Amino acid sequence: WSAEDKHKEGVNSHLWIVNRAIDIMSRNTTLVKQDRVAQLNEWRTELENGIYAADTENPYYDNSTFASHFYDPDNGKTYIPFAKQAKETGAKYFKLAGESYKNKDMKQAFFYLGLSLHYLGDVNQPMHAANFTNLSYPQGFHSKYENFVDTIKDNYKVTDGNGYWNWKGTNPEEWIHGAAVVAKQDYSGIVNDNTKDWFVKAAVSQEYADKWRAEVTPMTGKRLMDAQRVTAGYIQLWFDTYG
Ligand SMILES: [Zn+2]
Ligand SMILES: [Zn+2]
Ligand SMILES: [Zn+2]
Repeated sequence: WSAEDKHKEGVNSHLWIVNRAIDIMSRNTTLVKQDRVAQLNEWRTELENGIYAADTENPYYDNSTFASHFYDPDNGKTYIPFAKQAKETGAKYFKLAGESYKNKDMKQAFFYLGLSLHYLGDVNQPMHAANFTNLSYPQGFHSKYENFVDTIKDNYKVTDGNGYWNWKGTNPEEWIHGAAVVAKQDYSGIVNDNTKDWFVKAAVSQEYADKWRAEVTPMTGKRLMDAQRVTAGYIQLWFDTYG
């Protein structure tokens, strides 16, 4: 997903997902300790720095190849042979964040938490879970899709307090892997012969431009909502583990 702006949701689908996940936690009055949300907000600058750093600097964005932002659950690999993937990377920062948190280094903690949440968010993007890059056929579709997502994401907010609490075990890798599995299952709802043909025709046809966008909207809605619920449960796990 996009993360074009550091502290605004406008063109930062990642921040939006996290914010909506936090809202889910706030809406839950039965199992969530609201002081957790208070801490996330207290150290929001650092949290957001982390979410934004993933796509903008080393080592997080792997020299602009973003290799660590992909993870295919069936073979456990990213799109570049031998490169680190999103499961191990997201878990890495989940733990670093936790250790810092326990050592009372809050800025370090939430900065790393932000990074981890970013990686978890990415595996929820079907293309990231299927190693479909902006270079994959049809080339350019990946970027155009994520930009389009920002224009409609606000129409898919989860409005209840039902995050996926204890969705997977205590291992963050299981959560990242699990989210990727579901995302890959939904891949064909975004990338298929129809969307590929229409995207290509969009080059010289406004009709087809609106066509593929409409076509990928329903599944995009599903992915955004799933991403919010999973992220909410992941954050809850983090606090349960290190708090
Ligand atoms: Zn992303
Ligand atoms: Zn992407
Ligand atoms: Zn990313």
